[PDB]
Amino acid sequence: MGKLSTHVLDITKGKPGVGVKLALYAVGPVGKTLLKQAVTNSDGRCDEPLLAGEALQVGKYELVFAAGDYFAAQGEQLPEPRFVDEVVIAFGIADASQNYHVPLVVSPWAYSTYRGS
Amino acid sequence: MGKLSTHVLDITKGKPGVGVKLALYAVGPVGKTLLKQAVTNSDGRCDEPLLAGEALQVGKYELVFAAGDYFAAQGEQLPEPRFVDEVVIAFGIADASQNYHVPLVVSPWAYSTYRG
Amino acid sequence: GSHMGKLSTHVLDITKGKPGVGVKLALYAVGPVGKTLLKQAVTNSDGRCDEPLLAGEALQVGKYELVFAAGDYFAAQGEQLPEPRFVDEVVIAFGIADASQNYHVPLVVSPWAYSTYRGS
Amino acid sequence: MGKLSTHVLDITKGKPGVGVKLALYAVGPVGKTLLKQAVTNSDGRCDEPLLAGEALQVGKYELVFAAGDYFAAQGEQLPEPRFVDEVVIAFGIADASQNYHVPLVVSPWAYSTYRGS
Repeated sequence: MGKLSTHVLDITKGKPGVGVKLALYAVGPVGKTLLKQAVTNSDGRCDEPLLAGEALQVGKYELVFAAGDYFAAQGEQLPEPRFVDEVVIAFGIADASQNYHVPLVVSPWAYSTYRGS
Repeated sequence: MGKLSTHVLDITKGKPGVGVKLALYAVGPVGKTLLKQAVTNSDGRCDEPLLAGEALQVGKYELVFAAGDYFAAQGEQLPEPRFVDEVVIAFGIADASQNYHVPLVVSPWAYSTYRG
Repeated sequence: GSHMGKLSTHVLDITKGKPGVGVKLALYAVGPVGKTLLKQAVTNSDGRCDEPLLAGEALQVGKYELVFAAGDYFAAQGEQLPEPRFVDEVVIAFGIADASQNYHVPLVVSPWAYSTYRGS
Repeated sequence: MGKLSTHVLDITKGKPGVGVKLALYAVGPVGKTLLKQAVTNSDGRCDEPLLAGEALQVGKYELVFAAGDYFAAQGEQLPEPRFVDEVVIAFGIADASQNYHVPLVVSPWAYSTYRGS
């Protein structure tokens, strides 16, 4: 069974992003539907897969990371609106049998994502 | 006076992303407002800045890159829905007097962005 | 020396969205007396190494270089690129300051770009 | 005709890396040859191209950046040896007629490069 997972990495300290609030949305033609909310654990991942089994369906999604609140909780005092506040990763799942690992490699001034393994 | 600019780089071929359609949005409490549509030129940039002068205001923004259409137009046939289709780059501008360069370094399976 | 640390890597092919399978690599220690070859490996079907590159008492404080034969990998995948390839052997130099901790240094690579970081 | 250039970006503050010392080497079968030593300017670039005209030839090169020294001068207090100290970017130039722009997007715990434009 394919599963959707994520991983937040803080490249300002080379450490997992701990406590990063995130939300998963299913995206359709008329609107978006919240599927799940989660908080990254001590390894920067989620204790449970964001989607697994029959819940992982072919479609379009959005992973929204509260990266700005995280860096503010780490002591960063940045002028608002921060350049990196809520990071929105829009992506599509075309094959429900394959795993989809969509991490976030983020600083207050940069971020990158990819389809990992 | 500050200006907003972007730049698209295709890392499957090490060339600028040419012909990438763009849509810039201001994001507020009640919703989003379309500010500008544009297309990347032969250098993967815009002939005019996305925002400049008084049009560059303090606030939240969303710069959407029609990257999936670009890679489909380059011959890359990929099953639907594509992992990289419309790339949403949400960011904030805290100082209207500064230049903000928000490029995109993109493949069909990865993208990166940063404040340049 | 500590027994608890381990050096690892992970090759991700972002032209395919798949792990880089069959990529040859070598680990070097780098110091004032030169570079010392420590291990050669080939990435498995998950783009990782079946055995750790360095771990435990063999994992020591100092400078290191991981060398990825990215150019041969992409050539083996059908990419026809004029030589010398822009991305051929990728050299990731990095330092290890605490021998008891784990260091995961992955490679996110295309024939025209790559990135690396200290992961978890 | 072709020109080789670079650009250092500090993604910990969202600013160009200013004062970054660098060195360009040619890489051949019998050893490496220093081509140029330079320092980034206020825009994180070099006032002159690293290689231009007849100096730009087909072959392998290495750009070495003293990134760790730069982060020390910016106040970052990291144990030694730093995870990121001297960043080595090995790359090959196949067509001396084309411009090659090879930037460095770096934090003390991450870096990326690409064939830019």
